[PDB]
Amino acid sequence: SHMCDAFVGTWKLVSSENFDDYMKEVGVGFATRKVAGMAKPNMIISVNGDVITIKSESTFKNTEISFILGQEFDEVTADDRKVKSTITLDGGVLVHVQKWDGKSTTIKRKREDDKLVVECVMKGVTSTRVYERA
Ligand SMILES: O=C(O)C1=C(C(=O)Nc2sc3c(c2-c2nc(C4CC4)no2)CCCC3)CCOC1
Repeated sequence: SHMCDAFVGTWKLVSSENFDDYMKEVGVGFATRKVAGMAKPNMIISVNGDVITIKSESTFKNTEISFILGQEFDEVTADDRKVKSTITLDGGVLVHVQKWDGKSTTIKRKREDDKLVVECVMKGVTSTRVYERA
């Protein structure tokens, strides 16, 4: 009955490219990058009314955000940055912008064939992470 229906469900990580470089660009330190790079998270996406919830579950750490499209919220990220986030839908793509200390990074999620493709961009550096249904 809505746009976001194509995203809903439980997803598992199947491939990752350039994720160590993207994390260096964001400022993540060595030990966190090593543990993050080894993670094989599940991503669980659900909708209730106007509220969308995205859960990332892994061996080390579970994180979860709930939000309304276009309404800014405060978020603590898995590497413990405190950021201001806004998530919108742009032409069928979920676009998550995070701002902290004069910096910005964007995470886009798109459905492509049977995959949910996550593209993370900071300055010049892009990491692509591909998920399939669990
Ligand atoms: O869900 C995804 O595929 C995305 C990300 C992701 O899985 N990150 C994980 S899983 C995870 C950890 C981290 C982590 N990210 C960071 C910085 C880069 C943001 N520091 O630690 C650390 C603890 C163990 C499990 C991040 C980028 O956006 C999409």
